[PDB]
Formats: sequence, structure tokens, C-alpha cells
Amino acid sequence: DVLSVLRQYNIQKKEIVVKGDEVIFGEFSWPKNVKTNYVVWGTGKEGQPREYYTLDSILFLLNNVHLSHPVYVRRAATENIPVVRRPDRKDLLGYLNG
Repeated sequence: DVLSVLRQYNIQKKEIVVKGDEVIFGEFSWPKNVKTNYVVWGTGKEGQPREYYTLDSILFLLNNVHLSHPVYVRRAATENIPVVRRPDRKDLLGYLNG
């Protein structure tokens, strides 16, 4: 699963290459909008479909982790990238950083 690959690359600081709409991990590649297996907070409940974070959304959080979460939310809105919702933030960053 691509989120486990992203964890591995992030923890060992191995280069991740973004090229147009593609993300390259070593000699492997995924579309940037590939769905991870991480269900978005609030979805999959009250009869509404599960939705999953895209790889792009997670990379954008990682690249902007220095911001306070509210300012990051504004940056995601401005860049038209889905936000990682606050209830998912600590767990996702914990998983990605080990």
C-alpha cells in the first residue's frame, strides 16, 4: 500500500520525486491522485460512502507540516488540495514519521 511506502521513504529520508501528475518512489510510480487506504474522518458513517485520502493530499500535509494546522487548512483551500482533517492529523503524521 502506497501509504506504507511513503512512511518508509519519509522515515529513511529517501528521495520522493514529483513529476507532473506522477509520484516516483525509487523505481516505482503512482498517480498523485491515487487513493490511499486511509479513510477520511467522518466518512463511511450515517450511510455515506467511505472516502480515502489521495497521495497528493498526504504529500501536501508533509510538505507543510511546519504550519499551524489552521493556516495549513487555508493553504490547502487556496491550492485546491483536499485537507487532512484535524481528527486524522496526529495519527497520520505519527504513522508517517514513526
